[PDB]
Amino acid sequence: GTSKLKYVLQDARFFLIKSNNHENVSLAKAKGVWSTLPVNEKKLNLAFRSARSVILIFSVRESGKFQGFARLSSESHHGGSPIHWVLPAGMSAKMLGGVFKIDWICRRELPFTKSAHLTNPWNEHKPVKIGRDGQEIELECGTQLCLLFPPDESIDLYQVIHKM
Ligand SMILES: Cc1[nH]c(=O)nc(-c2ccccc2)c1[N+](=O)[O-]
Repeated sequence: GTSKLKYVLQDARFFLIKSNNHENVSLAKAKGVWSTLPVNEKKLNLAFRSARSVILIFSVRESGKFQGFARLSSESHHGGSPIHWVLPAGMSAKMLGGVFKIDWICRRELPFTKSAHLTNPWNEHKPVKIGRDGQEIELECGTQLCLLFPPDESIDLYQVIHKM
């Protein structure tokens, strides 16, 4: 069912993560990590101290879908094992901030066609699929969007709850 999920999402904060390629989301799903540019890193560290759960919702551009969502389990840190992100043209790994540890809650995809009824008050009430990398999603919109995903029966939320 969906009860433990609703418990994890209670009073959470939600951020949209836009990636240019599937490889970076695959690395994030395998390694339980994400790294963002410093502008977003500062927002996510502030958010992590501010709320009981901070949720990242991932979408690969041109895919027409979200690829899943995850919960920050740490503030960002530096000096860990290198991660071979696939960067946009002209970019270098040094442009990134630190690395956040994340616990995946759903590794399943959700097509944008299923979230067309959801708009984000923090982005001019544009459909929730629309937003820059790092756009915050308001609480109610973010909760309903997460509840739309197919349940990921491979994940035990008992473990996630046991870090809140
Ligand atoms: C994974 C990730 N996350 C992020 O917030 N930003 C980027 C990016 C964008 C331009 C230059 C360097 C990085 C990457 N990336 O590996 O392409």
